[PDB]
Amino acid sequence: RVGNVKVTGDARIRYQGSEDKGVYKANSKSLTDGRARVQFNANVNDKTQAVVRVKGNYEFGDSTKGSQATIDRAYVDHKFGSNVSAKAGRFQQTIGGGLMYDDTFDGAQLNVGNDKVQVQGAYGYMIDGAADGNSKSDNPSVSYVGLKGKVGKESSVGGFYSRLSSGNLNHNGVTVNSDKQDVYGFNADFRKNKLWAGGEWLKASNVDNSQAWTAGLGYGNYDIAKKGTWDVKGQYFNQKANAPIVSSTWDQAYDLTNTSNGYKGYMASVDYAVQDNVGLSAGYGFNSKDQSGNDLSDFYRAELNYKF
Amino acid sequence: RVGNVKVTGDARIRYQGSEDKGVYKANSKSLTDGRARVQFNANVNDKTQAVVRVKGNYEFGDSTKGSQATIDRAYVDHKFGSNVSAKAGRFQQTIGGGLMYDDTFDGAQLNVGNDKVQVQGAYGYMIDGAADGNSKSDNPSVSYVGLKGKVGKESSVGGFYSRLSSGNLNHNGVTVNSDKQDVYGFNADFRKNKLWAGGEWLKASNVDNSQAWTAGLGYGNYDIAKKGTWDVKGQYFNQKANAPIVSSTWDQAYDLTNTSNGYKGYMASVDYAVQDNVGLSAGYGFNSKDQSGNDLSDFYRAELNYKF
Amino acid sequence: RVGNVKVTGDARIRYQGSEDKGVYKANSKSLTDGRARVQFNANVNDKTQAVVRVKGNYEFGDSTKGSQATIDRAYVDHKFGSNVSAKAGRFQQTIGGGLMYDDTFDGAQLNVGNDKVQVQGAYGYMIDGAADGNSKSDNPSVSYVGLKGKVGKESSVGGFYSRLSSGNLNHNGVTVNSDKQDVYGFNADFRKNKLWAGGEWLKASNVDNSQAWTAGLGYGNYDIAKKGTWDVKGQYFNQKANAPIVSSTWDQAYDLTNTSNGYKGYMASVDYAVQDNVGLSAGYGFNSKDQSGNDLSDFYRAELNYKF
Repeated sequence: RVGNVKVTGDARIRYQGSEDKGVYKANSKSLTDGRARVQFNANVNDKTQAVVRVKGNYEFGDSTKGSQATIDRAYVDHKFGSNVSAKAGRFQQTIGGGLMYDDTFDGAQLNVGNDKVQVQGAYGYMIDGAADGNSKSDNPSVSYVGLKGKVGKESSVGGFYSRLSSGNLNHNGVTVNSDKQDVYGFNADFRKNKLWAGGEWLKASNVDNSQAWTAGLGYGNYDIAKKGTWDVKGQYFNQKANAPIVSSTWDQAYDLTNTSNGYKGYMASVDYAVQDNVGLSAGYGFNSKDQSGNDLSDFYRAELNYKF
Repeated sequence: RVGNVKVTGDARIRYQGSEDKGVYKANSKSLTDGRARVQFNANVNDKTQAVVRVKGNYEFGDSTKGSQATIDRAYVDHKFGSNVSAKAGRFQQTIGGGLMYDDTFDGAQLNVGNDKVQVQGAYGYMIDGAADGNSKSDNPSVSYVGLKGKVGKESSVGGFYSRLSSGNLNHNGVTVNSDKQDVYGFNADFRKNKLWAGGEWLKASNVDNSQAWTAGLGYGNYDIAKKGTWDVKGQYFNQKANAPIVSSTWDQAYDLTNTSNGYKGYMASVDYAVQDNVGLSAGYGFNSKDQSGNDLSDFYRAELNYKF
Repeated sequence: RVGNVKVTGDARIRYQGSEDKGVYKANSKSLTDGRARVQFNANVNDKTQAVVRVKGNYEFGDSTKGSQATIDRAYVDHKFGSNVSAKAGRFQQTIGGGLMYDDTFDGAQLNVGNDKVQVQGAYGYMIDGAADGNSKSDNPSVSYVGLKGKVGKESSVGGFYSRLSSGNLNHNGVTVNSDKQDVYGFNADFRKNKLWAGGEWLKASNVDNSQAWTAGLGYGNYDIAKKGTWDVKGQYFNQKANAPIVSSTWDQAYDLTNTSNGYKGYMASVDYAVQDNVGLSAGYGFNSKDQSGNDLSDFYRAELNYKF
């Protein structure tokens, strides 16, 4: 009865809030929602594997529509030896350290690794974030190349260079057409014992006021599979008005789709594995301001993550 | 290749009809449809489990839209010992004996059992029935507490008290805003040998003409997993105009969404397991009348249930 | 952890193009898309099985909407002995050799085989093709009976007779109501060693200019599960203006929904299994013309199929 497909997944019960209305839910300052994902990992052969993930989001109490299931991921991974790998279809792409974009991606990905230095090249389109709601003609294409070297036993540094074509992006709720963008950046990720010190800087060369950077300190040994593991970190975000932030890997409430004059503030988050494969995560963004000094709304998070 | 997720499901081919048009399908007196559900039961750890169910409904011959898959269930079950259990997310809630509501429920559920007496407390929102099509602000919240005691070896009696906040409910196809409702009720379920005698009574204290009750007799040993098992029962429904019937557990064609002056009539249903995990079910509602004596339309059912 | 359900599926990355715009994508002459399907094969009992398939289509770069998951197949298969089989629900029906229709089908199917001669009878509605977008009342019902005999060790010939009721079909993008149609046809499928020579002819007796036929030659031993297997074939299509072509089993770009005066041209396609359960398929339709001699647009195909 067993085949080549292995079924995994996760469940999440998340709470989001803010001191002002509209940050997470329209005309309100709170949002409680749940997520259920089921992933099918299939072994096509010894060197080829295919991953299909079905995802469903619902809001607690929202019965206007059902929780429609959408194919979040659909891609095939090829292992062309021991150092070369390739992806094609609908997968997850991390542009740089994830500050610019870490979300769904349609296209192809090429990997050339050496266990101490890694080269990744991706060509395709972004799906979520400011790239959401764009047709194929209106969606800018991303030609991304990235370098990642291991500076220590587990610390790593790297950089990237990306090229975005003309397309429509969501700027403060308004889709505007932008010219070509050449986005380059660098990142660092140091991890000594339990201490963590990471940072990332990115900028679009041709667009002014496009600089965005982040930096944070952490301490912990969090692992959702191990009970009792905990983590604490506090990171600072400084992104300008024209900084390309489509779907960031971090949990700040402000990106290109929500801000018209950039974002600048701190965020403290904690993690705790209450049980095995069960983790409690909380976050609190404070001192949120625009690049002109205008105060923004403080935001806070609390979610429960179940892994199976 | 095996993980923590076990895949189950069911399939149904159902036929519904009536002597008048509009009871089941608009502008017609018949409805043939099929249902396919796939459920993923996952063991997060020794004391935590998560259930995700994907459901798809289609009509025989309706090709206007595809059979969109919706996440019917998405919840996590915790076992806090041997007597305390907890649920959270999108699950199934039975308010009382199921006459008032037995369908999808967003919120949290707490269980305290003793193997002879059980206490269940739920807080959240109803999704299907008269609560369908309501946003989070317009969906009334349910604060439900229920008691269930075992009066015999397998017979049981119980009661419940529910509190519904202000919200919009579907009354005869029209969504009207209602004030707070305090719904209380009692039920009995006697099962001696093969004979079954059950009944339920519920009423909203502050709303007049809100009384609803049912009673039925049965005889059989139906079990879909066992071939040759059969069941027959005949039950009578008497629900008034303002009686809260959102999504009843029984198969009467008339509830709050379809009736403007209540429902009152009999219903005879039969069950038969033609094969293992295959069951043939039929039903026939007759003598359907309003609370004022106006005749309603007789309805009849026939479905095939496949379990896997 | 293992149950009665076995999980299979497939993934596809397809490219389609033409010399004229609108053949595959509106206002463009190209279309790159991907497909991911997950099928759940369940054993209800020793003689009953149920199949549920979840399907998701996405376009590379189209982020206007998510890849909604739809239940492509939902049906139950019964084995009433060793020669009689039955299907019910949403399955795949091949009307004749597949030239007229080979796609989703709602209804019931009966099979009576003898390992050398087979009789198949289906009653229901077509879902895809020219039958897409039709409600239950507007969808014509198909009463189909088919005969298939084995003329050689692996060659086979057969025929069919179909009866279509009044209903709406998509004719060149316009849904028109048509009277009853009695469609009959014959087919032949010869397979000697690696050579293949097949053909099919169909016609609606009461509709004029409803004749449609195809013929092709092939050579290969293609099997996606075996690496290195390859196939080549070239087939010719001659279908008239009123010929019923709802969802053909072949890959010609022109059918009843796209053509107003029929289709007539050649098509050469190749297959190659680059890896185990991975296959590369290409096609090229050329010399496309109408039944009046007006030139149509040449089309070409290229897809990658992954099986798991």
